[PDB]
Amino acid sequence: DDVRQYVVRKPLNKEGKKPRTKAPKIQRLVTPRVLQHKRRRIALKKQRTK
RNA sequence: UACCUGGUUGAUCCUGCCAGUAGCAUAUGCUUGUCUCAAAGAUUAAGCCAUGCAUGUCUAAGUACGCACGGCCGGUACAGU
Repeated sequence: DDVRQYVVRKPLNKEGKKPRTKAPKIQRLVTPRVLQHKRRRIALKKQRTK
């Protein structure tokens, strides 16, 4: 399942500005950037053996 | 700049020390217009200390749900300060 969309949201209300909602940055999500760092980590091992 | 002078006797020649003469660095007295440098609670007590200051620190790159401030609307991890 997708871990996004199920994340809890916090509503903001005050007399001045418009309503808003907040949610946190997610800390173990395995995005494409995490996978890209894992690929270079093993490309450096191959270069040293050559 | 490798230098001496007064003082023992009625007078002389010596020994020998006292006093004078020049510099240096601590205190102290009288006196003082301009201008460039600049030592300064070591000496006695490593004695006793009111008050203030004398050591802090963030980048594109460890952790941002602070309505704290904010955008054109939306969290697509999640904007931005």
